[PDB]
Amino acid sequence: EVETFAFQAEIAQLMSLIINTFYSNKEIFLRELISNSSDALDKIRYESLTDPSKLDSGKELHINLIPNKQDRTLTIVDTGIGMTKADLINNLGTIAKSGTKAFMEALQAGADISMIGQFGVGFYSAYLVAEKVTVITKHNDDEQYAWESSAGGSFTVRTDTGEPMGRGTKVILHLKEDQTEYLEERRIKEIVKKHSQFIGYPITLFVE
Ligand SMILES: Cc1ccc(Sc2cc(C(=O)N3Cc4ccccc4C3)ccc2O)cc1C
Repeated sequence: EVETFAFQAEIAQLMSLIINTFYSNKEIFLRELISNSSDALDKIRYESLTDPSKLDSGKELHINLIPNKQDRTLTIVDTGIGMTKADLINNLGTIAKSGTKAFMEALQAGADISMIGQFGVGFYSAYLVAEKVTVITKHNDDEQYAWESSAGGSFTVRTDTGEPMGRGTKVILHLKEDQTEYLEERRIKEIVKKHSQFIGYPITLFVE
């Protein structure tokens, strides 16, 4: 059973701006998603210090980048704390509202789209390169969920019956047809070294 939700108006406006504005420096999406993975990994590691059983769902803390040219997907997998249903359908949108308004106002003051992560809404930079984003996520003591959106003001959430993840988040970027450079080994490596050089978890770039 699939539930369909409306983005809050401010977040829909942000996604439209990301999709419609001319902006050539699209590669920043990868830094923003890796940063989110790193923050999620930080949090499970921190919480496991007072409750070690939180690592029963998996002790390894890492980030994997997986291109698939046949499916035209770039997938980013981490074993961080994951997201609850409440995060997905209600609570993260509430935090995104204030960040979006601030980011909007910064853009009119002369800020650049690459600063999106300073306003806590860097995830939506995925829409610089993806026509559809599918997010599989598993938080301890909650179900595995699949979040999905092709923008247009709505997203879906369902309980996911695919391959169990144990714990963490998997962001599946269905790339636009003119954005397949982000499937190339040399290009991904270039971007990670330039923008994500000091991330404190092993990042593995899969090849095909
Ligand atoms: C709603 C939403 C928000 C971010 C993303 S992208 C995204 C989210 C996560 C995740 O599970 N997090 C992020 C974070 C930072 C701090 C603390 C805890 C947690 C949990 C990890 C990697 C990502 O690339 C996707 C969606 C669907």
